[PDB]
Amino acid sequence: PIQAQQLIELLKVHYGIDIHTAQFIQAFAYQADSESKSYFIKLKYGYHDEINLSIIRLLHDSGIKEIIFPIHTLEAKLFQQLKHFKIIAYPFIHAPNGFTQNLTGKQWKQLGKVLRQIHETSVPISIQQQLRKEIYSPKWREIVRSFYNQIEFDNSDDKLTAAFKSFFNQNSAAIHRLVDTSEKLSKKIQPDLDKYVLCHSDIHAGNVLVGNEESIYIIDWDEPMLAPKERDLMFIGGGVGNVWNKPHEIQYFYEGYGEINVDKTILSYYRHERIVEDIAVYGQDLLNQSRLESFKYFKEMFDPNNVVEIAFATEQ
Ligand SMILES: Nc1ncnc2c1ncn2[C@@H]1O[C@H](COP(=O)(O)O)[C@@H](O)[C@H]1O
Ligand code: NI
Repeated sequence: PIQAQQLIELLKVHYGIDIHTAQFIQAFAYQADSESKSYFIKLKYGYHDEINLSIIRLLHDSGIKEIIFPIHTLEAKLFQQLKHFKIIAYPFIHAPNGFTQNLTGKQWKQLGKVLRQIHETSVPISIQQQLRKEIYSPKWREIVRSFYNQIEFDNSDDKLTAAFKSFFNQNSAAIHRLVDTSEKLSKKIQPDLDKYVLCHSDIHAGNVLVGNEESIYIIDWDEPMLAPKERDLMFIGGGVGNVWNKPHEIQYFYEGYGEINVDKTILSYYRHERIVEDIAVYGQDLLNQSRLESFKYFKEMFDPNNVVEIAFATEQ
């Protein structure tokens, strides 16, 4: 939570960079410009998810360009824990995401090609033991069920808490189905750890910086995992963010992927499941500044042509 001069010194110290500016972008981040090059920094409190930087190494090694690589510290490292802590510099990519920038059909093909490399990238048996495995935890559903009961009129509510409690009832049917379906389809999947692949676990329009020309980047590798490829492929046609829902695009994607057979059941299951999770996530939050957003997003999940519909509409 520091300010320019503070940060400006750390970079000059640990990275050797001579930046004159270090704005802040409302774990924190800033756009620290140099005399010639712009950077994107990440200050993260407490040492966490080191189980991320691995994959970036493994991927950069795999020679996948669509992965923004960190900048080296004088110590020749990718970060600057500085006594347990953590700093991460990245060059600055002036580019909007799929929530702003639409992918040209061509670019879609390229997203197909990189998701495939990633899905075909072998994982060091060692690194494989730190990544999480898809076990179909009935956790999430239990968190949403604990909500059926949690809706009662308690004056000690709030203008915002009421609304959610309301809207949730105003859509109880849909939800139970999402839960009950995410429950039934799990009961049709026979875990096959022999097919699990290195999946980016949340690859929606929000995590693809759609640059110019014909260069794109895939980001946020905080929670990569080993699972049925459909874990990622489900986002193609997903509708997350009220985008990536045009069927004519699902084609451009798989043309850069390859037609490797797709288990429509893991695809359906994962589609209801991610919702249940958000409902359980945005949910448990609305029961302090994100509560305003966690409800705006929560409600969009039910708007025309968004994840909830696409989940119930068998368009696979
Ligand atoms: N290297 C970068 N350059 C510019 N913006 C970035 C960079 N990495 C991440 N971002 C921004 O941060 C948002 C969330 O990404 P993440 O910080 O990886 O969760 C993206 O929507 C981008 O707007
Ligand atoms: Ni490189």
